[PDB]
Amino acid sequence: MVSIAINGFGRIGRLVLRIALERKNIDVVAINDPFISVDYAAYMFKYDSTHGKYKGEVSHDGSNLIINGKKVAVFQEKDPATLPWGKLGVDIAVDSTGVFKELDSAQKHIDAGAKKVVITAPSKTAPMFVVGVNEDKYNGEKIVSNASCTTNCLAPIAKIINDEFGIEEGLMTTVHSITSGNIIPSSTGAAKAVGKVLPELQGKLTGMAFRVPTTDVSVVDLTVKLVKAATYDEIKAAVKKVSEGKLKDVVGYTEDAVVSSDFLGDTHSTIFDAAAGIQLSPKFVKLVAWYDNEYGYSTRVVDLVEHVA
Amino acid sequence: MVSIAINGFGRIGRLVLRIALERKNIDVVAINDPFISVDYAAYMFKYDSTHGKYKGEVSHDGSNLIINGKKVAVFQEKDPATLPWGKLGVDIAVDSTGVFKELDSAQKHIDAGAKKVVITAPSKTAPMFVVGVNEDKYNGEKIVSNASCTTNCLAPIAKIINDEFGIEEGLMTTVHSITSGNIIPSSTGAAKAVGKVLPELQGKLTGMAFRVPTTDVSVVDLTVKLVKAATYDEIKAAVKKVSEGKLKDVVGYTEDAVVSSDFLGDTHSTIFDAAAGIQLSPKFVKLVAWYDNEYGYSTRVVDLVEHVA
Repeated sequence: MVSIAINGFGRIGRLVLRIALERKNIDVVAINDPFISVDYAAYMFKYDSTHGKYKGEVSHDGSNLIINGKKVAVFQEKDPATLPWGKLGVDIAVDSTGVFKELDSAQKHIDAGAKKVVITAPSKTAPMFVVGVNEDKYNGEKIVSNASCTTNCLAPIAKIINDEFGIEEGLMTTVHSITSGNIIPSSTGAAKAVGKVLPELQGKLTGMAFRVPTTDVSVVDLTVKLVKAATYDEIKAAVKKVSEGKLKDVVGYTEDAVVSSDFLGDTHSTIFDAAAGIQLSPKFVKLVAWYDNEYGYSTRVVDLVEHVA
Repeated sequence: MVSIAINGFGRIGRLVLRIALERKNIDVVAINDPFISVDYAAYMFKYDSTHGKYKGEVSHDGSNLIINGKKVAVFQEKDPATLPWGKLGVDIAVDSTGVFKELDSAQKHIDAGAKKVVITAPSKTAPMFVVGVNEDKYNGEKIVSNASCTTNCLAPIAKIINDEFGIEEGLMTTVHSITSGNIIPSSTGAAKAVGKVLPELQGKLTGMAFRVPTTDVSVVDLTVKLVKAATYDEIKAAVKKVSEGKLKDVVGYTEDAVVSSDFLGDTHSTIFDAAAGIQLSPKFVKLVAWYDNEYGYSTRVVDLVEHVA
């Protein structure tokens, strides 16, 4: 019931396509990428060095991708503005190129005839949304952002903790392998971004990052100062509750001794790790949450697409 | 002047020998390891898969190890109590086996004739000392511990910060490769151990660890709540001063963008990373510090040996 077109056939674009093709109420009408041919696009989608071999059947006709009998238009336009989104009746253009992430730039998909646009990356200007955090604040805007995979791991946890105990302020560290033998620090805006999806925490969270050479699963290390005193059991219970409710598929929860790889391909946005965390005092605790670098995030991009539809 | 025997010929024991052999006032009279022969010990010391090919000349006579002329007796006793420490006039027995780390167990070396014992590992009973934190508090105790490499990295930092701004409480995370494709969480008493060498901080520090498949350099991520407000520059200035003075070789300081491997073989106990840390508010900051898994620690072991002599 919702027509979409995916711009960019990279790790994200391809995974979004895979997920979308499974949504009964979505109809992928096109994909675009100026750096590859239809033949190469078909080959990559089928034998994906990143996401593995596509179980379905794929082929093409030098003009359209044929997935399980479903034809998907393919273009190679370097400027989204020249795309036949209008002629194709594109309700939502999903841009996973990371180059048309602002309002002005992402506007092209609108000019081309696309009703709305969803940016699969954090934006400085477009309104950001995190499923399970503030997708309910969507007020019909035409161009939205889904933030980053890191922010999508942190934000839901920040929400749960702030709603139940309150967060005076927090400092995060994410140990990740987001796109050898080294631990490499860098800055990250993922923590500050939470302030964009949770206005009440604006200016109350920030952090940094350590890149490590591991499989495609990263982790969030959040050290927060609580408003109200709490025991670790109350904190666990608060998260666990949310993981059993409506946000069942977004917020994960475990109490086992895990290894990052255990979550490869997991679709939750964040998986709370009860055992990994530790509390020093009633108002000072370190919380841990895992996240696949792309599966949870990509599943949320499609969720956001259907929500804005 | 100072005669020492080294128990255990593993990673640490061998590095301790290399370093001890270079101290002008240390006389290495023996080593003990029940799991290897003199032939194997010699071959491993010269062709060390962990510390590289030993520069000096090494051979043996089936009884002693011969390094650059200097002769070192070799034994293979499973019970340190049967060792000839008294006969050889051993002043300090360095136990790097991690099997005699308590007062009752380490007591065996004393029973054998050694005047004192230095455990190259944290102990629940033996008093611990960290060069740069509380070695001056040594009071002639006969059995001491040098804590761990993680504690030797964190403690010096904790002291500097506590002395200048005061630490209300802190939570640490160490991303380390301490002895594939996985990030693995686990508990650690390394942070809590700071409370032993800095009683004023008892119960005010703890944390956890993440194991990663990287080279032999780890890092401590310290999120701390300060007593007195401070700017990141005052913090940087405070650590920098200490790294320029008497603790020059214990506390390192840098402001460059680094990768863990840049510190392989570094002998400081800790290298403060100004650029990697980040401050959220006047009394809530995240500090980062690097440490080679063995070089700084093994150097301290010898520093402590000469100090307690």
